[PDB]
Amino acid sequence: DRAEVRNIPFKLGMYLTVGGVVNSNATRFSINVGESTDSIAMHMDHRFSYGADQNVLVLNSLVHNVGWQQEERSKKFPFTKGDHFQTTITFDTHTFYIQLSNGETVEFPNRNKDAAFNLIYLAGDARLTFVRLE
Amino acid sequence: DRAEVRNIPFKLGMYLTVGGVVNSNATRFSINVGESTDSIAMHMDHRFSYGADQNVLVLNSLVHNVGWQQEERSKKFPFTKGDHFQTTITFDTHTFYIQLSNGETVEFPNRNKDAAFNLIYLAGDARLTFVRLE
Ligand SMILES: OC[C@H]1O[C@@H](O[C@H]2[C@H](O)[C@@H](O)[C@H](O)O[C@@H]2CO)[C@H](O)[C@@H](O)[C@H]1O
Ligand SMILES: OC[C@H]1O[C@@H](O[C@H]2[C@H](O)[C@@H](O)[C@H](O)O[C@@H]2CO)[C@H](O)[C@@H](O)[C@H]1O
Repeated sequence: DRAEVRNIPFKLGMYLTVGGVVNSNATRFSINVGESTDSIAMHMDHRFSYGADQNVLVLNSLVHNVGWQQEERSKKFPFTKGDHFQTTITFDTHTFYIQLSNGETVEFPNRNKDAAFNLIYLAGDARLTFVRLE
Repeated sequence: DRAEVRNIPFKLGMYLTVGGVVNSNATRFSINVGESTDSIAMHMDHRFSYGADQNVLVLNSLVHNVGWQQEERSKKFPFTKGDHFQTTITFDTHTFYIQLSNGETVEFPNRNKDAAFNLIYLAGDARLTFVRLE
């Protein structure tokens, strides 16, 4: 089903590194950090072709029983279908710090000021091959 | 609920390191590698007090809709309630190689000759604090 790391707290000051492979013919895949599939503090969607979006990163938060908040977009897109990627995430109470495979970074606000997350998962057209959370 | 890493394949030649903390007043906790909570290729139970078992490791496999197979027991028990532990596991098609916090090792047969596992989880009276699967 989806690839997930559950109930191993991702706390302030820890680093999460995930590696994986994008499917050949991928439309989009996302990495999600939050509490559940309906409560996501940092959604990072990688869009190869989705609606009018082609080769863009879209970041947002999802509030339980409320929905998606304000999207932030980045044009940094070092991803190729069929190829590996590696992403590292850390955060403090104000900011998620994301580092992409090529060393470029994206920052996204920690909107709820959360200090720990109990669910990390990947969804969509990719698979994970390794994880370090420490 | 339980701490789990799901659908990030633990394959032949990868290493899994988990760290955690044993509950004060723990009865037992286990680390489990398999396919589901009813299909476990390597169950490693840490028994502080369970029936007549006190400070013993018990290893076994669980077959779906069939049950527990032949138990193997070890007397190596460098664990203290309320304290941290660290365990590393690797395997080939014949053997699971487990290394405990103090450097001692335990080996347990890979009874189904499996080459990849899609579920790693901890159950019982402990919690996980970090994981590396690579
Ligand atoms: O914001 C993340 C969220 O986006 C949804 O798609 C949006 C799309 O980004 C936007 O440009 C359009 O106007 O509305 C769509 C629907 O809200 C995705 O459907 C969702 O999965 C998230 O990725
Ligand atoms: O073998 C692992 C399995 O053990 C069960 O407990 C056993 C116990 O080890 C044995 O000495 C006794 O005779 O029978 C019990 C029931 O089969 C646990 O209940 C189970 O959770 C596993 O840990």
